[PDB]
Amino acid sequence: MSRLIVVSNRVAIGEDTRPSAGGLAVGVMDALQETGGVWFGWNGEIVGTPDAAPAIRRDGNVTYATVGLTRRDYDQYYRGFSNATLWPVFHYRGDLARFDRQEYAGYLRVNAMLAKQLAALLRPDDLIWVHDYHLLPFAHALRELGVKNPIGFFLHIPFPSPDVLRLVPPHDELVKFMCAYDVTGFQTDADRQAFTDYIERRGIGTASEDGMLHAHGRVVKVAAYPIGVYPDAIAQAAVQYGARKPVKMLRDALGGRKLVMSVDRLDYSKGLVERFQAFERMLANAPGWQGRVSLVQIAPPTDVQTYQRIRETLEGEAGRINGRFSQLDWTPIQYLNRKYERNLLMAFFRMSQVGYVTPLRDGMNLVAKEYVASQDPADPGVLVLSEFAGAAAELTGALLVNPYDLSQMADALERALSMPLAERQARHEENLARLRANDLSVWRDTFVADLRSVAAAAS
Amino acid sequence: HMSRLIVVSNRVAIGEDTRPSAGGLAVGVMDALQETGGVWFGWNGEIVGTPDAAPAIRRDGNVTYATVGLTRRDYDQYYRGFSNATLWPVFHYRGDLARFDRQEYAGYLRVNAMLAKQLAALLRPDDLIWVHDYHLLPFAHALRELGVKNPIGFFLHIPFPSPDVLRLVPPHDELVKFMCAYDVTGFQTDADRQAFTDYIERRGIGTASEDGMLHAHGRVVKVAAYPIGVYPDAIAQAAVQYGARKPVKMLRDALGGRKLVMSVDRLDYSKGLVERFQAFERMLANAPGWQGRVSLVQIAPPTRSDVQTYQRIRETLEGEAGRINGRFSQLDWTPIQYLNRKYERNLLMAFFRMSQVGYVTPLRDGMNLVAKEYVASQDPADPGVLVLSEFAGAAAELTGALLVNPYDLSQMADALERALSMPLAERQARHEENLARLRANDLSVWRDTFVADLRSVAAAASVTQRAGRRI
Ligand code: NA
Ligand code: NA
Repeated sequence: MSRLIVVSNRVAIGEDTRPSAGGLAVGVMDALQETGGVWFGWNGEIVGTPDAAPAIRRDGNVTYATVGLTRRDYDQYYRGFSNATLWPVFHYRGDLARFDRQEYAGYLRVNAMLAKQLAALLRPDDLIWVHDYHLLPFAHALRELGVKNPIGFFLHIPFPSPDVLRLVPPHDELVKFMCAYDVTGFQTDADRQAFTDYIERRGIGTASEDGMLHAHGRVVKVAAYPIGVYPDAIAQAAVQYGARKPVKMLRDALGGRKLVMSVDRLDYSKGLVERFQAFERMLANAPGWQGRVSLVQIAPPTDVQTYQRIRETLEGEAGRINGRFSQLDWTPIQYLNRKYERNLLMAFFRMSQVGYVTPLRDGMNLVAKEYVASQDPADPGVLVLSEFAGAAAELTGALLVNPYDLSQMADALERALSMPLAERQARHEENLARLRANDLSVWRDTFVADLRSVAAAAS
Repeated sequence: HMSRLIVVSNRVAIGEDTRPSAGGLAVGVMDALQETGGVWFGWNGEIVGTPDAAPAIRRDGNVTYATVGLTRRDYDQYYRGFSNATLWPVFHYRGDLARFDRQEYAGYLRVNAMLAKQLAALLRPDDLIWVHDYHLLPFAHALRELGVKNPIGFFLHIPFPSPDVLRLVPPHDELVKFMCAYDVTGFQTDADRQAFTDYIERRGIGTASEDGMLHAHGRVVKVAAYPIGVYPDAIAQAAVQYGARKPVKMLRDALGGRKLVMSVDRLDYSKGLVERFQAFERMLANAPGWQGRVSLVQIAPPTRSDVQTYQRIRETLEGEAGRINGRFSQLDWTPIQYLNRKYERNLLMAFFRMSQVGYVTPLRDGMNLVAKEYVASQDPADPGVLVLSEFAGAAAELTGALLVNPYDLSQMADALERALSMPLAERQARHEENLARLRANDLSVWRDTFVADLRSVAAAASVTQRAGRRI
């Protein structure tokens, strides 16, 4: 069969290929194995001059084709247009966007540079699957090199409505790049419709009866493929890690007090000051909960200036809140800037009574799904979920909140902590059924099936 | 005889100018109030200790002015609460500036309900009611709760955001229910109209019928765009009439033959005034031959109301002007004249006519009448060039402007340079293109079409109210 060629930010190396490490590898590895495929991308290293060609490593049936990045290439890929302009606008934080023509040129340049590195490895029937917004121009660069392969794109972050997308000055050129793919996939129907609205309402193209989009002289399959999880594997890990030292230490320190879990990387889409302040407001509104519940916020370390500014802000907010309420043997907010292995987080989730997942905007949010899947069905926790996370379209048993009303989040936390078992179980089973009906293999299998349909129609 | 038009808005000003060259809501509605012997209801601009028992009644010719004072508490809940802290920033696509507060939202509903009860006692059954802008969005719903069955129309003067952005307002569903209490809901542009329609249709609230009406919340709503225009011939005449005034002569002498870029904005976060200044700076850096040969005049009529925002923006702009003037100024050249001053309207038109470029690039604007006033002021024998933000409502009409994305400073700088050097023939082609649009949608079109749609509501209700023989 035709090889699957995965193109992404970072090729998983070594221990990062274990399913317990999560990440893109667990999503694509079965398909790479089935097809004898190739995973192409960065090796995580900075090199003094550009690599002549990708380094080649084979593990069983899968080939890993990796390059280093020079300082300039790294800066143009990670510290330029994609994170200064695309990321904030697509997360509805365009007040933070800063467009720069030279950075945009560098974004195009590094994409063309990587496409040139990949093209020499391709067989004409390889199925190419490109992941996320740093690589949006990748198919277009391949088309300019004469690549006629099936190419698919999956966008892991939101796609904004046309009014918001236009905050990115080259929006029309970006949409042209997205039409260089044969398949363009999004997390949710709302993302898919935003892209379709841009094409249709600006007179760029039309939807045919089959649902395909005809735009920029090409025919594009446009669909939503919401990324799920493996709920049975998560539940098993949640159980298996319940006696590990970090879990026991938290269990012991809580002394039977209730636990709210929250896990986020530090960026301005997460609303973490709001997260802390709504927990503060809950304790002020219902002081009977003081001394009886703690919030644990975990942030894996990761823009050095943005990360450090948020971390200092949150350290100050946690310190202020704790100074207002803390008692003997009670810390209201435990803010941990640490990387725990995924399976430990699942054990933390299972122990907790509330999962507090309220980003201001999120393309999906896998923590919300992992939280549900970790719960003991005989005593399950309650998910409090932002309506602006993609997962909200699926997790209909969550307590949904608009994080722009701090009192809504405070009210939801109080309701979650007080919820009778029978309702917690009804909501849990409702969410778990949805997780089981759209597990991670659905994303992989349906997207690959659509790439194969391109090839079938091609022949 | 015809039914009274009842205008409901923020402020009833005594004896405001309503000549065609004038500005303000009065010039937009006065002809309709005079023609129908109507009533203008709203605030008298005064603070009172306790709520007014009933509105004061003043007649001027054929028009009645029905006004109340506001207590400090009512003033704060109307002007310094939910409308300006939450609605205004979200509708201008600045969710990051919004600060929702439940008690402020309750206060917004409360003052609308209070004002509606004051109006209701003055109504006759056939009155046509026309409510203006976002501070009064819940007004029809409050009237309906009082049993008012009159035709009621709403016109939103600011943008209406797409549903993904509207949902940043936590009570968005209730606000849209309020908007469906109107028989007519009018917007500045087709995009605003479509954003509202998108909310209704895609969220399963209601449906569009064949005639384009919206069926939602048990009501039938006419949803349409009525872009607000100006009287361009009146503006041009006023500009010429003021061409000899001392300040015009003063400015011309101060320029010393230099080209003039004009910009006039109130200070708020939708205007992008930092970007405005920085793109002018970038143009002077990119095309240094323009140094000493062009000046930017930025006029910002003071609006000390919302003191924190006004002072913060003013401080930021003073720093930017200080930096840019420090970079480029010479012995006899101030690159950016930044004037926190109020000028007579007709003087501004004369300044527009003198200038070569109108620089109107807000980050977001429901319409922007300065852009239309700029074009209307030009001498067609040597007309200036309008540089216009694509996020201003007027961009849908002023197709002869150099349209720019104000988030792209280099594009704005390039447009300024192109505008300043544009050959006469192209300047005239663009000017006449824009002027023809202004003349085909002058301010009377807004007034006449909206009032006609209110009258159509009344006529339809009359048709279904009877089935028996007539004549
Ligand atoms: Na639990
Ligand atoms: Na002029």
